Amino acid sequence: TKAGSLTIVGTGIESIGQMTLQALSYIEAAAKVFYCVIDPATEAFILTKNKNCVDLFQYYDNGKSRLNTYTQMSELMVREVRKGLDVVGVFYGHPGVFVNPSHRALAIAKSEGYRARMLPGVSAEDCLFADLCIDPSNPGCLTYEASDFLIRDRPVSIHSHLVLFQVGCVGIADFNFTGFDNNKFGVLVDRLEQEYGAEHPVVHYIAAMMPHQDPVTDKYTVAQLREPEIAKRVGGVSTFYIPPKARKASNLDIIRRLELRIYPANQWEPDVPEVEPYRPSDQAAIAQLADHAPPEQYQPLATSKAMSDVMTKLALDPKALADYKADHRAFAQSVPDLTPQERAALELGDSWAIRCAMKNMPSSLLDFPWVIVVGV
Amino acid sequence: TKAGSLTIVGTGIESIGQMTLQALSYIEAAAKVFYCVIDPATEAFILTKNKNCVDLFQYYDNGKSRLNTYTQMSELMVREVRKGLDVVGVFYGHPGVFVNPSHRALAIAKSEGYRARMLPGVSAEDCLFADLCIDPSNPGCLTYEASDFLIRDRPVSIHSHLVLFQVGCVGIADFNFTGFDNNKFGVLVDRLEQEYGAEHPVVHYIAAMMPHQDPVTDKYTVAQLREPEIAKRVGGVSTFYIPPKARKASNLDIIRRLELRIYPANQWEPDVPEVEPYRPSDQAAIAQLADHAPPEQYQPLATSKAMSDVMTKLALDPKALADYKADHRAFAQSVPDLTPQERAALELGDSWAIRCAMKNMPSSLLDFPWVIVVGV
Ligand SMILES: Nc1ncnc2c1ncn2[C@@H]1O[C@H](C[C@@H](N)CC[C@H](N)C(=O)O)[C@@H](O)[C@H]1O
Ligand SMILES: Nc1ncnc2c1ncn2[C@@H]1O[C@H](C[C@@H](N)CC[C@H](N)C(=O)O)[C@@H](O)[C@H]1O
Repeated sequence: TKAGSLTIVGTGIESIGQMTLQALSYIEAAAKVFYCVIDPATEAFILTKNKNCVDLFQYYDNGKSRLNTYTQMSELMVREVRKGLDVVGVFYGHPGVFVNPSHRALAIAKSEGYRARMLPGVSAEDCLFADLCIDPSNPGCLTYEASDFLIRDRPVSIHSHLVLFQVGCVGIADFNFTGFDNNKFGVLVDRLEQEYGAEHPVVHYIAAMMPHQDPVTDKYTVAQLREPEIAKRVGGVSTFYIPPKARKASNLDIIRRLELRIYPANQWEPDVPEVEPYRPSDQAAIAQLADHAPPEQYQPLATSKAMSDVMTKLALDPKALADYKADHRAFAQSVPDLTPQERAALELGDSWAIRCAMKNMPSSLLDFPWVIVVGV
Repeated sequence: TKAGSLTIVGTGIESIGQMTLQALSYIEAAAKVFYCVIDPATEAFILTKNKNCVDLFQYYDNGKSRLNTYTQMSELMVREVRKGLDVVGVFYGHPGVFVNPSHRALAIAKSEGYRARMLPGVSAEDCLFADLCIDPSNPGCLTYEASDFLIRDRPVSIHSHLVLFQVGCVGIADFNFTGFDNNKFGVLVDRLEQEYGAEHPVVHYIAAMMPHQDPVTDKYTVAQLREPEIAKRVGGVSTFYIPPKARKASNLDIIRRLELRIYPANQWEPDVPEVEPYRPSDQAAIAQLADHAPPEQYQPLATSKAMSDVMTKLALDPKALADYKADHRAFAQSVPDLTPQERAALELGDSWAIRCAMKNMPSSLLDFPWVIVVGV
């Protein structure tokens, strides 16, 4: 192994709260931290968690090519891992969703034979689903960088979700601290008008970045986007959501090969029918709650404090994880108050072992996770 | 206002660590918690954080329609909010990404005039980007439910990312505790063979669910998926990633209207060229680091412990947030050790105010966030 490592983590979109527990812990454990966040509470929070932090935001500048900024961000990180330190990069939202420097820095680090990992985080698209009450599954989701969408004239699906990032800097390769002059926005408004028509809805989406703020979820027509006062509101943290125009009919060849509207309807879709919550199926399913008992093959949790504790520290304590990863058996034996089954399950590391150790597994089942929460 | 509320939060995919700080805090604050998670460490962790929890997983059953399960899950939650309690639903990953019961339960609750919110979380798609080292921006991302993809014969873009959820239960509307017999998987393998050809790569992706485990990132050909031993490995937590076959050429009409390969290349793309990290642009940008000083319009953090504290509790303490949301001024005045500017910025709640209170704003700038981290 070569000394030094790079881990890139996210903070989520909304200030502090949308940081994951493993992001925070890796930040605490890092030798050097490099961060690029928008809001200052998040920044100040980060600075309390590690002493050796560097704000990457200072490598932006007026008129300066973002590509140069990204090279610089990524070089600054890889330099400290060549020195043998464990360095953590931090980017708002999800650190790999519309982010050049993370992918760049990890790819460089792995080519030189350093351990490199990205930990996922809550993206602005994630926030979009939550705030606009839509699900990517229904009826599919297409996601593009607004400029890339235009330059490679990427195809659109009228019967699916369309999400467009960086609508506030169409064609702009550089930066400005007072914001962009998004003067080529009308080119995008032309493209959407072509594909969706002038009265198709467009949702201007900006997720709250502070806990007390409401998101922006404003609905305009495509034509409205050309109005100067409306386009003015589109900025650097603007995302567009373009709902489907219609529902696509089901294929009859396929339904037969497989031998075969869910509430609620997508409210942003223009001509949605009202969908009923309590149809007969729903009525019947609900009546069954009265006498409902857990199926035979259901596995109730049956664990101990010692076991839940050790499984928590493995997830929250990167040091504990490193010891366990180095030797399952030695680690297992040294953790106190474990039953022989708990201690055995840690020794294997097996998902099955750990489920059997932590759950009251029924005989039927004994002789593999299955939790599907969407149906089409 | 009507008493009672519903908040749906996520736990992320990897056990405990991928839960966000605001998810955890709402779980702690809730009157009643209903959860649907895969792994038992996450479950046990949740049970330590609130006393009144109900496992929703017991409303699945062999042969039982998932739609009935989802109606039941959602009804159980809305029932407790009709009783006037503040109830939190918990679903693994992102609670609104391929999840019927969350959207269903919130839509019912809002139609009856109860406060209803979804908080986003780390999806399996989020984990995919991180583990497979890809970025949705480059070169766009299409995401479908595998059965929906077939039934509505949804169009594919050969020049973009394709992500397919629920590849392990093609056409299966029901549940089984010992896993699905995914016997109509060959229908999907036919569709992919049609659109991509028999030697196009397909990545079988399963994110580690436990901190010590490695993800599955196995690359098969489309033809290989028909081999019984290979299709056997596809399960309930399987996702497919289908890379682009080629790069789409740039539109010349559009580049002119806008008056106009980034390292690293997508390693899963079949015929990728090798991309250079240190081209001249990169060389030059890096040399500028030696004499680099923060631009004039850069705003260094300049805050106080009292201010960072209060901004942290607003994000981590839903009670503190509720008081602040009820009256900015009263709340601001009652928090100790705030400077007049800090205390004034809280009073307004304004993003600008709070940035000015927490950062040393340069004169130039004084007279609006802009943090774009991808370039095309
Ligand atoms: N608060 C927000 N609301 C909506 N979209 C946002 C927000 N912040 C960032 N974005 C989107 O993300 C783009 C900036 C990206 N370079 C970074 C995205 C970030 N990594 C994420 O996880 O979402 C912006 O142009 C927006 O399209
Ligand atoms: N560990 C995992 N690795 C890869 N994909 C997964 C994993 N767990 C769940 N999934 C995907 O999610 C589907 C189940 C969905 N109903 C729930 C998705 C979940 N809400 C999320 O945020 O990803 C599975 O069929 C997979 O396609």
